[PDB]
Amino acid sequence: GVVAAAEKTKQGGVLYVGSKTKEGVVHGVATVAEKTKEQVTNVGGAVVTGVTAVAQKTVEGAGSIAAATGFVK
Amino acid sequence: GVVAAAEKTKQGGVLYVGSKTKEGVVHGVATVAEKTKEQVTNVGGAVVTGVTAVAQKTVEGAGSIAAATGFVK
Amino acid sequence: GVVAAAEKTKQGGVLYVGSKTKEGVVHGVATVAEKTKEQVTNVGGAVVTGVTAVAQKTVEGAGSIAAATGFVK
Amino acid sequence: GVVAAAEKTKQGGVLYVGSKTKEGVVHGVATVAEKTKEQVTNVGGAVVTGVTAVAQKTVEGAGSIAAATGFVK
Amino acid sequence: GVVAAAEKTKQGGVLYVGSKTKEGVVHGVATVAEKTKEQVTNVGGAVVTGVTAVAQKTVEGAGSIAAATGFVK
Amino acid sequence: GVVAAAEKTKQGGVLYVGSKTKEGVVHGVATVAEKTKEQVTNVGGAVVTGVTAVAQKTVEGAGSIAAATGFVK
Amino acid sequence: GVVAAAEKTKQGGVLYVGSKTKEGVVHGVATVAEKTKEQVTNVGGAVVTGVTAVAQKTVEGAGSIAAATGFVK
Amino acid sequence: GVVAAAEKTKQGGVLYVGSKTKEGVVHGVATVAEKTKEQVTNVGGAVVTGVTAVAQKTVEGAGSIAAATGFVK
Amino acid sequence: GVVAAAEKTKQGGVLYVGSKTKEGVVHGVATVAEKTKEQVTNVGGAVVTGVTAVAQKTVEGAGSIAAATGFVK
Amino acid sequence: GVVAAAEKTKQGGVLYVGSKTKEGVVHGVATVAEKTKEQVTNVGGAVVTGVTAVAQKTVEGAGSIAAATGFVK
Amino acid sequence: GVVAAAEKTKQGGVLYVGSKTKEGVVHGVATVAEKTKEQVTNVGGAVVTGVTAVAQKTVEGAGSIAAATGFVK
Amino acid sequence: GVVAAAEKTKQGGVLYVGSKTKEGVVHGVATVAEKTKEQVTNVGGAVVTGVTAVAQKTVEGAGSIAAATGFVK
Repeated sequence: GVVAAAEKTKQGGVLYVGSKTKEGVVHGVATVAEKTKEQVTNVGGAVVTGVTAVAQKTVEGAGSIAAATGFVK
Repeated sequence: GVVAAAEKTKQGGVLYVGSKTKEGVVHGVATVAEKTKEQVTNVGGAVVTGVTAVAQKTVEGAGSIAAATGFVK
Repeated sequence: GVVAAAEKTKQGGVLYVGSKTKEGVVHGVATVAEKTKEQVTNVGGAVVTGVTAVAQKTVEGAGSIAAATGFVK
Repeated sequence: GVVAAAEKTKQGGVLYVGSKTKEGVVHGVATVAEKTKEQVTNVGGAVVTGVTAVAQKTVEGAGSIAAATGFVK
Repeated sequence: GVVAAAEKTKQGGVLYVGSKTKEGVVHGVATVAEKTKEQVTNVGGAVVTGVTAVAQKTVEGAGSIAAATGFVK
Repeated sequence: GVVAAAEKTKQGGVLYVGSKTKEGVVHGVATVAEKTKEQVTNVGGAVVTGVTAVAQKTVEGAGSIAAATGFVK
Repeated sequence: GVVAAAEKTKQGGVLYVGSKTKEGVVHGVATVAEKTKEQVTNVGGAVVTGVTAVAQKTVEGAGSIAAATGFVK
Repeated sequence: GVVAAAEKTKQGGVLYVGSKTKEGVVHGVATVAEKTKEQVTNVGGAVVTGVTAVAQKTVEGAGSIAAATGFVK
Repeated sequence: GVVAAAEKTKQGGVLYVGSKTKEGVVHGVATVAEKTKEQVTNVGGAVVTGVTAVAQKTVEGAGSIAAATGFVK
Repeated sequence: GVVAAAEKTKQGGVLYVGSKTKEGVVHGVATVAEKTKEQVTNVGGAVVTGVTAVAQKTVEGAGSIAAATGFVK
Repeated sequence: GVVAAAEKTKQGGVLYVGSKTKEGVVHGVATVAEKTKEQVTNVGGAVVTGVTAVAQKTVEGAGSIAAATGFVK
Repeated sequence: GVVAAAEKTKQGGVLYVGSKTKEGVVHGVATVAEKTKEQVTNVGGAVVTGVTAVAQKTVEGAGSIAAATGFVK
């Protein structure tokens, strides 16, 4: 029994990034496996991958994740 | 039994990014596997992948993910 | 039994990106597998993939994902 | 038993992107597999793939995804 | 029995980053395994991976994660 | 029985980073294993990985993680 | 007084080149100048310019070059 | 007074090159100048310029170059 | 008074090169100058410029160069 | 008075090179100057410039160079 | 008075080089000067410049160089 | 009065080099000067410059160099 819920209610900066680079290799949420059974990936928020990665005010409300795996019984 | 719910109710910046690069290789939510049974990917939020990746005020309301996997019984 | 629901109710910036690059290779939500049974991909939010990837105010209401996989019994 | 629902009710920016590049290869939601049984892809939100990918105010209401896979019994 | 909940209610900076680099290799949430059974990755907050990674005011409300794995009985 | 909850309610800087480098290799939350059973990764907060990694005012509200693993009985 | 002379009298190999490349820029006998008076180029032999440049038994007889420049008196 | 002469009289190999490269920039006999008077280039032999440059038995007879420059008197 | 002469008279190998590279910049007989009077370049022999440069049995007979420059008197 | 002469008379190997590299910058006979009068370059022999530079049995006969410069009187 | 002469008369190896490198910068016969009068470069022999530089049996006969510079009188 | 002469008359090895390196900077016959009058460079023999520099049986006959500089009188 997997349940989830969320509720958001609303009754209503000179950021500078300078990047100079060469030969960038970036892996973000790599999951490397061999001879498994189950692989689960739940993303309820920001995943910002780059060579330049800027996030501003991104994840600002009511997140919920519910996971259940296996249960051989 | 997998249930989910969400509710959003509304009763109603000189950001600068400069990027100079060469030869960019970016993997974001890579999931590499061999000889599995089940692979699940739930994205309820931002996945921003790039060489330049900018996210502003992205995920701002009422997210919900419910996953159940396996259950051999 | 897989159920989901969502409800949104409404009773109603000098962002600059400069990119100079060469030879960009970007993989976003790659899922590489071999000899599996089941592969599920649910996208209820933003997936922004690029060499330049800009997201502004993207995912701002009432998301819901419900997944169930397997159940051999 | 797979059910879903959604309800949206409404009782009613000098963004700049400059891109200069060469030889861009971009894969967005690639799912590579071999010798499987089932492959499911549900997109209820934005999938923005490019060399330049800009998303503004995209996914702003009442999303719902319900998936069930397998069930050998 | 896996349950989760979250509630957010609202009744309502000269940051400078200069980066000069060469040959950057970055792995963020790598999980390398062999001959397993189960792999679970729940992201309810920020995962910012880059060569330059800037996060400002990112995760500012009502996060909840509930996970259960195994249960051979 | 795994439960979680969170509630956020709101009734309402000349930072400088200069980086010059060469050949940066960064691993953030690497988890390397062999011949396991279960691998769980719950991220409810910031994971900022880079060669330059700046976080400002990131995780400022109502986090909750509940995990249960094993239970052979 | 510029004189030249030449006389040739005749009283009568598993070479392998493999080249694999990308983005080749080759300048051979470039002579870049500004605000000059005189520019002389005498070629009495081989000038072999390429990305792959193979010369075999090329310049095998009786070369002569005589040059005189200037002489303001 | 510039004189030259040459006389050739004739009274009559598993070489392997393997090249794999990327982004080759080659300048051979570059002569860069500014605000000069005289520029002389005499080539009586091999000039082999390339990314792969192979010369075999090239310059095998009777070369002669005679140059005189200036002589303001 | 510039004179030259040459005379050639004739009364009549498992070389292996393997090159694997990336980003090669090669300058051979560069002569960089500013505010000069005279520039002379006499080539009576091999000039082999490349990323891979192989010369075999190249300059095998009777070379002669005679140069005179200046002579303001 | 500049004279030269040469005379050649003829009365008639498992070399292995393996190169693996990256980012090669090679200058061979660079002559950098500013505010000069005279620049002379006489090449009567081998000039082999490369990232891989192999010369075998190259300069095997009768070389002669005669140069005179200046002579203001 | 500059004279030169040469005479060659003819009355008629498991060398292994293995190189593995990265970021090679090589200057061979660099001559850097400022505010001069005269610059002379006579090459009558081998100049082998590289990252890998192999010379075998190169300069084996009858070399002669005669230079005279200055002579203000 | 500058004279030179040379005469060559002919009346007729498991060498192993293994190099593994990183970041090599090599200057061979550098001549750095400022506010001079005369610069002379005579090469009648081998100049082998590299990161790996192998010379075998190179300079084996009849070399001669004669230089005269200055002579203000």
